[PDB]
Amino acid sequence: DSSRRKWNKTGHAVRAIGRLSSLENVYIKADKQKNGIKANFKFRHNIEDGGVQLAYHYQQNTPIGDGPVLLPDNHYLSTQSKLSKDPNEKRDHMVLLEFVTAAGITLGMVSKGEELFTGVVPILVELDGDVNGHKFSVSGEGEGDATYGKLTLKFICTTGKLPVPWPTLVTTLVLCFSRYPDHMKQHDFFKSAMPEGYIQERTIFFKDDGNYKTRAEVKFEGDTLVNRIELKGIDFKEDGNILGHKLEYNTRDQLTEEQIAEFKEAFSLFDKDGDGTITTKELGTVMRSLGQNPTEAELQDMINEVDADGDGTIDFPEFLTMMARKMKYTDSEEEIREAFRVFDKDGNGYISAAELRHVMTNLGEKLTDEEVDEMIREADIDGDGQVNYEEFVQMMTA
Ligand SMILES: [Ca+2]
Ligand SMILES: [Ca+2]
Ligand SMILES: [Ca+2]
Ligand SMILES: [Ca+2]
Ligand SMILES: [Ca+2]
Ligand SMILES: [Ca+2]
Ligand SMILES: [Ca+2]
Ligand SMILES: [Ca+2]
Repeated sequence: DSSRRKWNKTGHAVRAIGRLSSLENVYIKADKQKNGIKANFKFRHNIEDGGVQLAYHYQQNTPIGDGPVLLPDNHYLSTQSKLSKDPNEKRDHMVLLEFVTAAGITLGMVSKGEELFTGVVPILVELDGDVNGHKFSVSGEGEGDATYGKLTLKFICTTGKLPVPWPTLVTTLVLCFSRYPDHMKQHDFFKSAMPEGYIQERTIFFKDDGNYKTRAEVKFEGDTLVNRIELKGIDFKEDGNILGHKLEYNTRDQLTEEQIAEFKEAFSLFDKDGDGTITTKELGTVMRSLGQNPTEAELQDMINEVDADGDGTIDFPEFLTMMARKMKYTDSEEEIREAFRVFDKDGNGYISAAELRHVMTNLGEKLTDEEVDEMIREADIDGDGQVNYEEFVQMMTA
């Protein structure tokens, strides 16, 4: 009904502000001392029975050769991964489709190495791992098309059963296939190092669990881009999310026309002039009405995090993409409590009629005592005439 609808709209607006206030990309910076780069990012692994397992990545890349390389200005990669199974494959395996694009530098050149990536390039991946003494090997093959930032790879566990979930190896298992836009070609360290290649090293901290340490060599061997990796994992819990295999494999890419309609309702709460784009002025208006008070610089940074075309506004399509990702990957307890606190103004753990009234009428919706109570009632599982945390979580989940 049109009170379930008022939750969705208001809920989606609050989750849009949570996304814009988070750091979900691959952040790249120059490392002049090593003639390379550093990167850091957070990867979200959905836990099968509900919840999210966070993996915090720190990364270093250094050229294998002494040729000149491109040291970038600060930017990010935005990524999109889809995992599948080959229905005719009997071995323990993963099929990976990946798109990666560079952005984060607003609107206002090309290495010799970039010429090696103008068409489709065959890829080979080899990994040797040891997690808590559980050894394994992975072999992969496929191709990369950097013109579109596109990877297709199939991986086999050559040692039998993979002792960790496949999703935990995705980031370890060729950022030289990223699409850099024309205005960012001078910031592409990865292709610039080719064909001699680069060393990629990481430490990956699985929160409340162990860590991976990785070292990889990425270079051309003949016409093939090869990724050779060693992985060491330590201090994992015997029945944690990783060694207990509790992580989801296939995350939902299935996004209904009903869900898109819900996102467009939320969009139009921000896009108050109906021109199909959200400006810093429009984002700030909504945040102030929810009781936050961002500076111009914060608003610019929030938009920059999802601003695919670098024009300084969140276009409708950029808004749909950001919302699709936000529904695909589970929020942490901390992010859900932060959304809850937008409503629970007094912090007593209960969203009251007065509290939800105060939110709704500050967001500019004219709702009288009646439909407020209709909204409370829609979410009120236990009859107390208020919305508690668990009731909030249920309202917010698709
Ligand atoms: Ca992720
Ligand atoms: Ca990090
Ligand atoms: Ca994924
Ligand atoms: Ca290219
Ligand atoms: Ca607008
Ligand atoms: Ca834009
Ligand atoms: Ca309260
Ligand atoms: Ca209740």
